[PDB]
Amino acid sequence: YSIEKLKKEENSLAKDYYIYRLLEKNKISKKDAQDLNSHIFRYIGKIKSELEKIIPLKPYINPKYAKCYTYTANTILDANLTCQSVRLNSLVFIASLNSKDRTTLAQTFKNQRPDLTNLLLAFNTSDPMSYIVQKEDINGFFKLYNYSKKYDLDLNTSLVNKLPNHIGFKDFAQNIIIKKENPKFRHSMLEINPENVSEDSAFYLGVNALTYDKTELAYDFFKKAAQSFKSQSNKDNAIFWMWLIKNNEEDLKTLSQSSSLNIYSLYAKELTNTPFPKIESLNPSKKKNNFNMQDPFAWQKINKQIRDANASQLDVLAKEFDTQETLPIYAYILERKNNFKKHYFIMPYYDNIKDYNKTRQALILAIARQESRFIPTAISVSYALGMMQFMPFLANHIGEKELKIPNFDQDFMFKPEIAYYFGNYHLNYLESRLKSPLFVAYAYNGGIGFTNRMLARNDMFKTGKFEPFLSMELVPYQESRIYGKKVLANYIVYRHLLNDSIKISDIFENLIQ
Ligand SMILES: CC(=O)N[C@H]1[C@H](Oc2ccc([N+](=O)[O-])cc2)O[C@H](CO)[C@@H](O[C@@H]2O[C@H](CO)[C@@H](O)[C@H](O)[C@H]2NC(C)=O)[C@@H]1O
Repeated sequence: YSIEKLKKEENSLAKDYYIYRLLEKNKISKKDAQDLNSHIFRYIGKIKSELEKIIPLKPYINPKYAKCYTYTANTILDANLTCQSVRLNSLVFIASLNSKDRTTLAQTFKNQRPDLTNLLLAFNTSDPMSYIVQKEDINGFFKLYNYSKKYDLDLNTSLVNKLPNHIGFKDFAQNIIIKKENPKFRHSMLEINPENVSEDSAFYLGVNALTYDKTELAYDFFKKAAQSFKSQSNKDNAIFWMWLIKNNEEDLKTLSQSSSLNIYSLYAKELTNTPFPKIESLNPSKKKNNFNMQDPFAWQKINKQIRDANASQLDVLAKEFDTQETLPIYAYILERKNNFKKHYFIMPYYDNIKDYNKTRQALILAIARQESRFIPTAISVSYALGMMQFMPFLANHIGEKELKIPNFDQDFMFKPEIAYYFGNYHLNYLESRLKSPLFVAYAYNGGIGFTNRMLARNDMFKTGKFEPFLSMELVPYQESRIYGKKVLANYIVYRHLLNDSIKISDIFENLIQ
């Protein structure tokens, strides 16, 4: 498709993908590129940097403050007061000033903007963080953290219990706990009252407490997380930790009876001799409809409809897509419809995998459910493609260099036979080196380099009181941490559906090296 034809489609990730393909092949002229940011659904990452090699963006500085941006650190004392305060939003600008001018400006702003006064006078010391911490200036603290992660200091009980009220807190807590940085910040966050935190923050503070073997504080944080989490899946994760720490059998019972299917509820069910959860059986009698499952633009449009449909319209759409050809769309609608409460684990295009052994079938299906929900023309915000969500680079390496498919194009990843074939091929490479389906999942999503580096550490997936569960909470990329948990559940389930059951307890035993 030419640019003129793309311009006629609605804005979507598929349209972006195809504009991106033109850009990377140098087929977009400077003239085509004029009206073009208005044609881009999500102007972020590679499509933006590529478009900006043809047409840089001047923007942006707001017309009201333009004069403020004609001053430098050497002339900021000649700027009016508004201009001074605007430029002092930047800590780099503050760091750049000389100390005499930080004193002058600190006094200028003492009454009206003591937040600026504190940062100015902080930067006249050899440790701005320590100055800010002594004032208990909370906004100042997060501005400094964002300017530099390298500041690290012990924080008293009063100060740390103020940090959770700021929007920055959640990312701050997660970042330092998962990356094992800022040891003094980390230790200090043991004294946060569980009453002052909730949800993810409370959960991460529970993980923090375990790293210091404060099992009682950890319980209290996880319990607060369990009570406040919005998602049943996250709640189950929190209850699991409550159980593992204190072993109250009401916690395990509550976890075993969860309506969310996840590794924690699965494991609880196995520990209590509770039956495997019920899996819906979708078998439409109708064989096809009008819909093109190979048209990525048609998927973008129907997906927008489904995500915007009221309860009543989802019923109309469920009926229309209740065919064998559109089974992945049927199941997507039903999963959307029933409030994430019935369990849908379909096996589409099964002919292409029925010859692999059943364990391999289940790993493939497990990956595809998380990657795409089996939508053949699925496209990610990073333009990973098809049911198995291959990055174009790897798709081209396998397709052209390794398998020498004649006239290979990366869009072949939109074909189920290709998606499953390449997925099998890549999963053999990963599994040969990693063994565990959990490790394979991490490597599939985040790369084998990152996975090998995690497994080479002394403190990850080794022996320990709370292993391997603790390690699974400390996987350094969030996306991959979540992905692995999800794919592993899927794997258990599909192994069960294929009459190739395994106990999730055996999977967990094999994670400890
Ligand atoms: C919270 C959660 O798990 N969300 C997932 C979502 O889950 C549901 C979807 C619909 C319904 N529904 O209809 O109710 C219910 C749940 O499915 C997406 C696939 O469609 C997953 O996207 C994929 O994420 C991968 C990393 O995990 C990434 O490698 C893939 O490139 C990416 N694929 C796409 C097309 O961008 C989401 O993460």
